[PDB]
Amino acid sequence: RLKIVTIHQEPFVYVKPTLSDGTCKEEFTVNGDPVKKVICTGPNDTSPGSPRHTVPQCCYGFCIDLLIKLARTMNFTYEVHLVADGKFGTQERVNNSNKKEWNGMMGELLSGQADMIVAPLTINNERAQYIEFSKPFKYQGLTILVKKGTRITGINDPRLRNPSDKFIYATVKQSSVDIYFRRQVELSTMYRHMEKHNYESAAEAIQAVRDNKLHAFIWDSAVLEFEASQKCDLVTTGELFFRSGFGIGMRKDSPWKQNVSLSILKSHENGFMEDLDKTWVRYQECDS
Ligand SMILES: N[C@H](CNC(=O)C1=[SH]CC=C1)C(=O)O
Repeated sequence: RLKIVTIHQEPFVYVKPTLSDGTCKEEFTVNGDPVKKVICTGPNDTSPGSPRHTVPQCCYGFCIDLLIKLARTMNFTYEVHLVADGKFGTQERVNNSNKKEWNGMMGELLSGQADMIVAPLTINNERAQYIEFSKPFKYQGLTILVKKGTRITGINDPRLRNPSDKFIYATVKQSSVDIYFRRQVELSTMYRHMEKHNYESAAEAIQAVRDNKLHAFIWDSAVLEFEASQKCDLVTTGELFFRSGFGIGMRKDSPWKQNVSLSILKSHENGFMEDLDKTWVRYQECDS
């Protein structure tokens, strides 16, 4: 039985409590089909001061449908959990030493706490030095989420390039976004500004934009375009930049990689990815 690690990230992975009987609420898509739900164990409270408890929860969304299809096609059983520290994964010095380790889903894959990462996980060369990716199951990039009305053109807008205190922008801590900004000498002062204000999760950042506590949120277009399309008060702005895919993550020289990539190819070829899009990404008007 493979250990799948994932992360909360709508519309790819919804996370809800079980009902009182430990089951998952019966729900249907806009088209009347049952929403497929898997049990995922993970933390159910990330509020500072409250005790962390790992409990069974209900998971569903684009990546969960994708998982179910992979499991069927490649004849494997699995169990899903949510990444313990809440993070995608960056490489950090451990224990105040010069030794480095990966946190987030990257760390769990490398340590053996997971066998496969099934998540909106960005494919980049930094990560590919340590793990293997499938071919992209989705092609996307970064964009910028703002409140409707906000006068920002893109990543090259002077308000971003020349930051003051009167316009706060941020991304999510311990994602690959800070790495990409740090990997160009041009974008240095943006990275330095963001590090001061970054959020523990996308959901918190998004909420902060809604609540006028964050002016601009730099994040995956596949998530932000959904969020902005779901919430009439929120918009995206600017051209996509740092175009890149989402992939399945596996350890180096994994015997799963080739067949995972083959499954994803088939899904691109036969309309399955577009069906997922029509189920999870584009299906109705904004209703927050
Ligand atoms: N998908 C998340 C967040 N997105 C990213 O880091 C990036 S960097 C360049 C393009 C997308 C992740 O895997 O950490």
